[PDB]
Amino acid sequence: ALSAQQLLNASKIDDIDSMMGFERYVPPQYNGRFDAKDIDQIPGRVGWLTNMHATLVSQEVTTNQGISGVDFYFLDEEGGSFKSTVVYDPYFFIACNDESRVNDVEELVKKYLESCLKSLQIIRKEDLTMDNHLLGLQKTLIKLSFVNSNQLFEARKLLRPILQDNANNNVQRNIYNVKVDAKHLIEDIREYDVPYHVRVSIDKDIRVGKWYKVTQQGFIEDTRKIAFADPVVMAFAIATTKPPLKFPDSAVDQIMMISYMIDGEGFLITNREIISEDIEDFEYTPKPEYPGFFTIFNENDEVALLQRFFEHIRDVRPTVISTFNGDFFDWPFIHNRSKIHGLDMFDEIGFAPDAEGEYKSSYCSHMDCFRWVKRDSYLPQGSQGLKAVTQSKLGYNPIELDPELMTPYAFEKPQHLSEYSVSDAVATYYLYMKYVHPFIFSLCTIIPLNPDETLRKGTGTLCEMLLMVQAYQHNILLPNKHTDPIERFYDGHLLESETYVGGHVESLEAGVFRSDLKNEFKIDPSAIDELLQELPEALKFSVEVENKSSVDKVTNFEEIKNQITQKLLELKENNIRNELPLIYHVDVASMYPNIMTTNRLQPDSIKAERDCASCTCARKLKWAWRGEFFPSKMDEYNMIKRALQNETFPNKNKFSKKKVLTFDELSYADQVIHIKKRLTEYSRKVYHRVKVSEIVEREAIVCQRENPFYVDTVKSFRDRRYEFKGLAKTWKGNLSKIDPSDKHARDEAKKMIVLYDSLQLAHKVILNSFYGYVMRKGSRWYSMEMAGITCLTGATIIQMARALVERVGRPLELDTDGIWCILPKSFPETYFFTLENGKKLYLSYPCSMLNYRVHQKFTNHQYQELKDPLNYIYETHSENTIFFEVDGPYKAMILPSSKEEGKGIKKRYAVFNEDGSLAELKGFELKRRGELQLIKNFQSDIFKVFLEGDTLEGCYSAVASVCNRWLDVLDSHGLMLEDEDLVSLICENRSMSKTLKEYEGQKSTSITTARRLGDFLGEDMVKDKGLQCKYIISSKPFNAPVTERAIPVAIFSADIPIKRSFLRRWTLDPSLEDLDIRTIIDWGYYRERLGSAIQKIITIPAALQGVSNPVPRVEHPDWLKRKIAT
DNA sequence: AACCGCGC
DNA sequence: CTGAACGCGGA
Ligand SMILES: Nc1ncnc2c1ncn2[C@H]1C[C@H](O)[C@@H](COP(=O)(O)OP(=O)(O)OP(=O)(O)O)O1
Ligand SMILES: [Cl-]
Ligand SMILES: [Cl-]
Ligand SMILES: [Mg+2]
Ligand SMILES: [Zn+2]
Repeated sequence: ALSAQQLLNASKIDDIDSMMGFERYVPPQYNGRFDAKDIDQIPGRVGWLTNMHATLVSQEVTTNQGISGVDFYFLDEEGGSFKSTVVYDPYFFIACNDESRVNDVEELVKKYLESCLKSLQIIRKEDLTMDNHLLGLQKTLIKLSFVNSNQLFEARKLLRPILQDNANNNVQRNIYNVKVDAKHLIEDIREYDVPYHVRVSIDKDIRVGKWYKVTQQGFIEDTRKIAFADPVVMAFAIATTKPPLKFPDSAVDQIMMISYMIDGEGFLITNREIISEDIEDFEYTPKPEYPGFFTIFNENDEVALLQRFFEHIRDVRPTVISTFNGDFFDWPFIHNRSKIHGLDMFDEIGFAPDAEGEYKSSYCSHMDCFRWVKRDSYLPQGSQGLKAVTQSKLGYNPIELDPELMTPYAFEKPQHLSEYSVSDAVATYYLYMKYVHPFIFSLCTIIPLNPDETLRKGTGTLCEMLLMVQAYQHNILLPNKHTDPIERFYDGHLLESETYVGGHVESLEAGVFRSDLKNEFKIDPSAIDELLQELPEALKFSVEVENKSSVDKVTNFEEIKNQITQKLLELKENNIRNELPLIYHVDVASMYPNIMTTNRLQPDSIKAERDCASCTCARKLKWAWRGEFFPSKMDEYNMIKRALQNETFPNKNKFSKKKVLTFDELSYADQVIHIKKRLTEYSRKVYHRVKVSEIVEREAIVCQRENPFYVDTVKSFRDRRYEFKGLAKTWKGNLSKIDPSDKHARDEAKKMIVLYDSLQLAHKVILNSFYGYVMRKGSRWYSMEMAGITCLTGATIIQMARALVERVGRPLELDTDGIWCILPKSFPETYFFTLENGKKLYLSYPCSMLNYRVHQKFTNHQYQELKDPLNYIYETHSENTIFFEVDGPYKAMILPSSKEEGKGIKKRYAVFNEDGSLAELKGFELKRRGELQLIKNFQSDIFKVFLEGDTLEGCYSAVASVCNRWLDVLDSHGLMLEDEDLVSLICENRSMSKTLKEYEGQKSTSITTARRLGDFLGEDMVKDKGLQCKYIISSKPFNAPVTERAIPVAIFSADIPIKRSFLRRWTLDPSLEDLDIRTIIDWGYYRERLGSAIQKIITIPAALQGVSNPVPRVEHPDWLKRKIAT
């Protein structure tokens, strides 16, 4: 029935595909031996696999219904392309609670599912919840196969009610009786929701990005070919008209240009109803690497521009089309204008919106670079615009044009608009080719998804897909998706939430620290004595564990060891010192993954007294659980329920004629939501607050012999990441090694650094998601304990490192697995052991001294591993892959202080390299999206000025002067400033993550700005999420809270009568005549925001370093004034 | 004082 | 259709 309609869609997709160069190839019959080694004899066709999609195909011993399979899209060795199809029966499993009667379940379902089922068979998989699975005992399952996905789904609909009824109702008849019936032996269904395209990719072991010979026997991987083929790649950007101060609307606005690149050649299509002259061919090439020669197609009108776009696409047959935010802007705009002119985009080029509203084709991936930017670039959201991505990643400054000017320029400056247009397409193309393409296509060679999907899935889902492969290949039955309990209780209280204590963070010092200014150190001599004692084993560890060598082959072991001993002896004698610091950072390499692999942590290894039989074997580890719960007691929970049972509720389901519901008729979940809300208020009143928070120390057993498929998946991804982390580092060394002796065109090395950095960090987030995965909603491998255990072990490790550094130096800031500190310049630093072959091994003593201790204290001596699987013989050993590494030493580090007494600021600092360049800027407003622009421009001026002066006081003086420049701008009420520049500086921009409707009963500057934009510029302004609310704070109304005084800066570009009516409303001043921004602004508000910044970054830290207020126009808070009396 | 949205 | 900790300024 629906079968026959899906067959019609397939057949339409087949026509699109043949038009774009993908005819279905069916390889020749070959009765011989499907053999993989003589691949070159066997009949068939070799191809680079570039895409795949589920489909439904006809026969050409079933009926008049379609067969599920997957179309795979290939590029051939000869410059052509084709597709070929694999068919496979979808399947899922039934599990039983009584093995002895598996035959009765089988007989029952053969019949119960007669209308949908293709076949059935008894199979066995490893079940990691089952006793004696480690001695080879397997779980027996019924595998149910189907002709297609529709039939699979009917099986699920027939079976779900049985499983419901089984868990839901007690059927008593003869109370004096209870040969049980078949239904109740079905305990569950398993692997029932694995998406079909994935199921095929996993079971057949096929991946996009690899080369296959297609044969009658199936796809044969060509392991000899690894280099990718070269798809035809197109990138495009559109430019549209729009009204002043509003957003483009595709119902009325028109497309004026489409710029694009195809394999490095530019095209610009122009709409001459709008663009007021024929644009000529021109070059925009921002680096020799990025050529852009553009050819022009001046079309008479909009429809022609569209027809020219589609026809060109049909001409070149791109198999990647890339955009920047094309799923949300470009594509839908193109689709809606196409429809207005009676064109069918799907018929013209095979693109349509999918169920997510995203634009997809069969034959061509839509690689929206913005998705890679948000997921994988590691850029702050403040730098995720094309402009900022272009500077960061391609290393040049693209053309910029104010959005308000694009429509007018069509008429007035059509050449300038076209230069902007083509700049977009250039940035987009090369961003795609250099960053997105290699990453996504390479990820596809290991993740069982197509490029579109691989670009867009969450990193947690990516992890899931990796783990599923590993589980499937080791024959491990997948757990079903976890579902959170609707309500949990602790000590009779309902929990609002529960979690575990995470990373450990500390602010220890504020101030300016610089390699040419001296600091006071107080060395604990008993620390030096421990170091001296450990020294022989610590250097041996460096040689043999950190460098994988043997002291045996070391020439100068004793020399190095004397040299260190002397520096330490000196520190021990003369332990009160005043000298120049070494500014170091030490940080554990991939911290949580290594804690996990060291301790053999994975969800299936967490045993709760059952049932390793028995769980030497058990490794007990601590975590810290933290609950937040209502004060109310059970008895008062029960009270609130019956008060809700007297109430009426609206039917949320819109499909139904019934719109009043009793409490009992709502689902468990919704019942609880209402309970929670009523319990919030009852608690305040009686108690008197919402949450009570409590931390409880806990313990869990981690079995050291459990099947290690999960942790092995993490180790393997970790090694994949280290390769790129290593390359990043190797290139950094070369650019300083000898390759930095100007002049050179390396340049290439710097390009390398940026690339491998991006690649090791794109790997970092997926790697770390293997940790987060165990807490994800719907995780197949859920374990709060595993996650808790990981974090507490890391907190203990990093406090141990802090306790040492603090005895020999001064730690400044600490976060999770990293410590910024200063050490005396006399502290022993870097050496190189000489090998017999003459080679040298690097030693950073600050790092090795910590790592030696980490290995004494945090090694897992209980790690087991199958040494002989046929016999199940285990071997035990000692594991530890946790290592600090060192970066630095640096020229300076500047840490801010809080406005509150005795409190620091975590997660904000600035660090500078020896060469004077900025090495790190963390957390500050400058980096964050949105934020008051004046504060960003301030911070952007001040940090580098900490490198000036010869004394600490001179350094604070140089920065005072910049503070006084900025204070003059505000004391002068902006007068010394252009009016455009003023609006720009005073503006605060904040994203609303949802739409204005969903914020009801909340207040904030964004909400008020959005509402007023709505009233003034129309409801279209606020129908979408992600609105940028740009506003200023007004002096009036006096006595109103700040959120009532956000004015959208857009109002200052409205016609004068409009502006007037609104500023009057918004300030509650009927008779206002003065409309100058300068009289509207609340200067005291801005002076207080700037004052704050000056306190945290400059004056209060100055005070803590015993420097007297270098910026007197900003007064210390009282506590600090008071502090300074004697 | 305790909460909320956004952004290692 | 990954996690927790934190800074800021808004009863
Ligand atoms: N995105 C994340 N998701 C979950 N956990 C994270 C994430 N980012 C950081 N963490 C946790 C796990 C990390 O191991 C730990 C330390 O972070 P960090 O030192 O930045 O990275 P790392 O130790 O994993 O890599 P690196 O090798 O570069 O130091 O904090
Ligand atoms: Cl971030
Ligand atoms: Cl975020
Ligand atoms: Mg780290
Ligand atoms: Zn065990």
